[PDB]
Amino acid sequence: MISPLAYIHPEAKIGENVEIAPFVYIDRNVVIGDNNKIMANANILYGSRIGNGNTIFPGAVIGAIPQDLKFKGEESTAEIGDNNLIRENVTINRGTAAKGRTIVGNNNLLMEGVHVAHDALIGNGCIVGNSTKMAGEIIIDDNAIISANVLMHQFCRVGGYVMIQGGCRFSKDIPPYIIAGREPIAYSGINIIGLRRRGFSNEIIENIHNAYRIIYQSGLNTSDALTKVEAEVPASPEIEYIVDFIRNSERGIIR
Amino acid sequence: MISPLAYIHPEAKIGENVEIAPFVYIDRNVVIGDNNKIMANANILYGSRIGNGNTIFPGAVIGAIPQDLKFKGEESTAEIGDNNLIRENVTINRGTAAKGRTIVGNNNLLMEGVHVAHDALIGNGCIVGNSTKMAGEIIIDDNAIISANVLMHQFCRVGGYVMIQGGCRFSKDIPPYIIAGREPIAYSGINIIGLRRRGFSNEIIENIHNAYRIIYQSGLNTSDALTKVEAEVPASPEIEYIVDFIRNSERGIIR
Amino acid sequence: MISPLAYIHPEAKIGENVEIAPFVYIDRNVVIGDNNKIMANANILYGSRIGNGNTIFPGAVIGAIPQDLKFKGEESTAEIGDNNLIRENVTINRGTAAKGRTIVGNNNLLMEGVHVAHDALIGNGCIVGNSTKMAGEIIIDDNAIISANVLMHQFCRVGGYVMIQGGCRFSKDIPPYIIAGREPIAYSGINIIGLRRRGFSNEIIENIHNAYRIIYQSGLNTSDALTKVEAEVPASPEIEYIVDFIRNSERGIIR
Ligand SMILES: [Ca+2]
Repeated sequence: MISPLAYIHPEAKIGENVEIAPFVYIDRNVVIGDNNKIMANANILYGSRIGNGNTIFPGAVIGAIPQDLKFKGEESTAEIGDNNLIRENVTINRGTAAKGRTIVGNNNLLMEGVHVAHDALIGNGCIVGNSTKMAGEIIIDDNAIISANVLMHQFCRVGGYVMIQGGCRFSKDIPPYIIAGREPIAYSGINIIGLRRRGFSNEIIENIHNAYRIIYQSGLNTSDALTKVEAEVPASPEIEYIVDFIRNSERGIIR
Repeated sequence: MISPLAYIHPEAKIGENVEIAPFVYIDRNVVIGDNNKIMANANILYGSRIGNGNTIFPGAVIGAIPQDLKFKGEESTAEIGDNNLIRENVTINRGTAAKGRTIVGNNNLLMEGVHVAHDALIGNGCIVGNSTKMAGEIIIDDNAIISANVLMHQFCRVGGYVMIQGGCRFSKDIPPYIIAGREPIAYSGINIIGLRRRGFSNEIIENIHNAYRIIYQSGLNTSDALTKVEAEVPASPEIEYIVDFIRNSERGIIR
Repeated sequence: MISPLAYIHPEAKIGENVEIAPFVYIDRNVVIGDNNKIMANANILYGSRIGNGNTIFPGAVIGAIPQDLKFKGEESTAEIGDNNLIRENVTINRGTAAKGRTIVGNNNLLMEGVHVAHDALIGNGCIVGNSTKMAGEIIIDDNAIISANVLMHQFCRVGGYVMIQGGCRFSKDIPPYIIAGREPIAYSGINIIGLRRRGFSNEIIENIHNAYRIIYQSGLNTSDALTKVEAEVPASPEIEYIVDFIRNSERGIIR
C-alpha cells in the first residue's frame, strides 16, 4: 500500500488504509488522515494537513511556501478536508502571517493546474475548473462551480451556487446563486440549471430570480435594492443569504 | 535504455527501442509501442495506449480517470498515436461511458500544460498551444493550429487548417480554414499564411475566401449561404468540406 | 544535502551548499552554482545553466528542447541567474539557432506554471504571475510586474516597472512605467503604486505621467509626441528611457 519507492519523512503522521505511490515526496510536519490515495510524483510538503478519503493526483504540490514576497518564513499550514479530488499539478500553498492557514473543505473537485494561494479559503462541495487561479486570502462559499482559466483577484469572495464562466476574471465579490460571465464580467442571470439539479423548488428559484431583478435590473442603488428585496420577496434562508452577502460585501459586488 | 529508477508494472506491454527515464511511473493495463521516449517524472496510467515514435516530456500524465463526476469507474482508455510531442505537464484523461476512449492521432504537438478531457478526439498534424483546455467529447480535425490559453467548450468541433488566436474561448463549432479571434470570438478572415505555407494554390485560397465572404459577409442565413456557395464557388474538396462541416454542425458555428 | 534518491548524471557540474531533494533528475551538460535548493521531482535538463542562490520548486522543468518546430537539434542553453524563485511546474525551454540561449536574470519570481519559451530574455527583479506564457524571443526589462494568465506574443518587449493586469494578452510592445489592462489591452495610466513603493520622487512620477499624457492622450502621432516629450518634460533617465524605448520599438507599442 505504501510504496517503498516513495520518500516519507519518519516524522510524518499517516493514517490507516493510505495508498502511496512511487516517487511521492512527504515531508516532516505533515498530517495525513485515513483512506487517502496519493498518486505518483505528488508532493506533500512541510505544513500540510490532509483529512480523510481524498485522492491526490500525480504532480500535485501541497504545502509549498507562499508566492507572497511578504512571507518571511513564519509557520503556517496548507489544509484539505475530506473526500476531495485534487487533480494533476494542483498547487495549494501554505499560509502567511495574514492568517496562517490555507484551507480547503470537503467534497471538492479541484481540476488540473488549479492554484490555491496563501490564506485562501474554499468551502465544501465546490468544483473548480482547469487552471483556475485563486489569489491570496480569497473565500469560496459552499457549492460553487467555477469553470476553467478563471482569475479571482485577492481578497474576493464567491457565494454559494454560483456558476462562473470559463476565462472570466473579477476583482469584486460574486453574490450567491448567479451566473457570472462575459468580459468584463457581469451578472448573466440565475444558475437555474444548478439549482434545479440540486432540488430547489421552482418557487424558491423564482424568488431568487426576483431578488436579482431588483438588485441588478431596477435602477436602484444597493441599499435601496436590498430594502426592497426584504420588503417584497418572500423571505427564506436563500433570500437572506443574498441580502446579507451583498450588504456586508467587502469589495462590492460585480456588475 | 529503460532506467532502473523507473517504476514499470510487470504487466505493462512495452515495445522495442523505448527509452524510459528515472521516476517514470507506468501502470498495469498499459500498452506502449516502439521507438518512444518517456522522460523523467512522467506518468502513464491504467488504460493508456501509446503508439510509436512519440516523446513524452517530464510531468505529463496520461490516462488518469475523467474529471467528469458522471464517471463511475467504468473501463476506458487514453490513447495517442504516432510521432506526437506530448510536452510538460500535459494531461490526457481516459474516457467515460459516453464513448470510452480519449484519442489523440499522429504527428501532433501538444504544448505544456495542455489538457485533453475524457472522450475528446484530436486528429493528425495539429499544434495545440500552452495550457489550452479541451473539454469533454470535443473533436479537432486534422492540421489545426490552436494558440495558448484557448478554452474549447464540451462537444465543440474545430475544422482543419483553422488558426485560433491565443486566449480565445468558444462554445460553437469553428469551420475549416479560418482564423478565429477576438472576444467574443469571431471569424477574422482566412488562414492564408497556413494555407500558403502548406502549398495550397492561390486559386483554391481565393475560392475558400469567397465561400467565407458568402457565409459570413453577405447577410445570408446558413442555408441560403451554403446554397449560394454550392452554386457560385468553383467546387473542390476544400469547398465541399466547408459546406458539409457547416451544414452538419452540431452546435452551430461561431460568428 | 544531496539526496541519494535524486538522479544526477556524473558529468553535471554542481556547486557548494546545494540541496537536492528525492526524485530530482539532473542531466549531463548541466551547470549549477552555489547555494541552490532544488526541490522534489524537479527536472534540470541538458543545456541548463543555473547561477547561485536559487530555489527550484517541485515539478519545474528547466532546459527542455524548444517547442518551436523549427528546432533541428542544434546546441543551446536555458539559463537562470541568481536568487530566483522558480515555482512549481515552471518551464524554461532552451534556445534555438535564432539566438541559442534562453536567459532569465537575477532576483525574479516566476510563479507556478509560468512558461519561458526558446530564446526569451527576462531581466532582473521581475515578478511573473501564475501560468503566464512568454513566447519565443521575447524580452522583459528589469522590475516588471506581470499578473497571472498573461499571453505575451513572440518577439514582444515589456519595459521596466510595468504592471500588466491578469488575463491580458498583447502582440505589441509595452513601454516602461505603465499599467496595461483591459481587453483589448490598453494603456491604463501609470504604475504609481509600484513607483511610490520603490521610492521614486513625486516629481519624477508626475513627469512620467506627463510624458504619457503627451504620448497617449494628446492626439499626436508617435514622432511628434516624442518630440514634444523631449521639449516639454523635464529630462531625466526615466524620460529618456520612455522615449528611447518607444522610438526604437520593434513592434510598435500598445494602444
Ligand atoms: Ca508536474
